[PDB]
Amino acid sequence: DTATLGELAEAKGRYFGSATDNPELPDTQYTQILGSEFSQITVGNTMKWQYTEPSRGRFDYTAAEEIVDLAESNGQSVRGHTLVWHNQLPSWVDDVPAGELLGVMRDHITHEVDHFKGRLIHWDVVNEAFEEDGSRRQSVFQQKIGDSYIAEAFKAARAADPDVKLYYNDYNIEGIGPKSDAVYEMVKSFKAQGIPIDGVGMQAHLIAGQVPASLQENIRRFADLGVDVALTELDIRMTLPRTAAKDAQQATDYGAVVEACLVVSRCVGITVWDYTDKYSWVPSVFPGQGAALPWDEDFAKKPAYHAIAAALN
Ligand SMILES: [Zn+2]
Ligand SMILES: [Zn+2]
Ligand SMILES: [Zn+2]
Ligand SMILES: [Zn+2]
Ligand SMILES: [Zn+2]
Repeated sequence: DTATLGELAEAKGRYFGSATDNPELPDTQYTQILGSEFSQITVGNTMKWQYTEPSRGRFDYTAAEEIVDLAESNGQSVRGHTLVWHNQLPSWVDDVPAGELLGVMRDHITHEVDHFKGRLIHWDVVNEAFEEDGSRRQSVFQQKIGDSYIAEAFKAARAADPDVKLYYNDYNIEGIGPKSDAVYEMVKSFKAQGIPIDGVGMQAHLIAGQVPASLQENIRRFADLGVDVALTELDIRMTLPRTAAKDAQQATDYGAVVEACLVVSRCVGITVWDYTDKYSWVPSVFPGQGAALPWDEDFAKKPAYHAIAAALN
């Protein structure tokens, strides 16, 4: 047993984990690595609204529970994902009269947070609330509740579970720019108004060869605001097919990302959006792209894995 990524990360006060999904659990080879290589697990889909509250007022934590129990059995911490999001939302939510949505969102949050109280280290309370230019995404929540929905979601979560870290999660906020500035301002605003928020999750869905050079400065400025930071859905996709040069560039990128987190004391950990290309969500969403993870489809460790372990030391 050589030091696993999880072990290397823990030695430096951080976690290194992977997201997973119920359909993958039957794959014995996949689960054996998932349970021994990582120190943290993120529930990839079954904690989302379409699954936990398929019909109004009727909750279902069955699927999510399976993954949480599995993580506990391996002594792995767990991150909840995600409470409020414009995607993967059951159809009844749109039919809720505008004036009732705030109460519905608060209730959804209260039941889910309460059910898992004491079992999760973090909760991605609100996910992808901003557009690339920094303006608010015009989701059903933004449109019918207004700008305060985000703050209300965090207050509802904190009221249901006092100890769990509350995170705001979004993509394309790794580098300093319009989007991250908007998140930065919101966080600063929350701190001043006493709105509860403990961290910022940078999804980090990156492109090989295009890692934001201002990544670490960006992580640092958030840490200086008084919040923790985590890379929550890390993957670095490339245009297929793979080549030694592309794999090498990807390795360099993974190393740079890991190093960046290690230099900022409040960067608590890294989670890859699953760990093997075999189950990566990338191909299905980004036509012609893939090979974004440290393990390939046959579970062989890529140069990326070597770079990650070296960075973790
Ligand atoms: Zn069910
Ligand atoms: Zn259980
Ligand atoms: Zn209720
Ligand atoms: Zn700026
Ligand atoms: Zn291979």
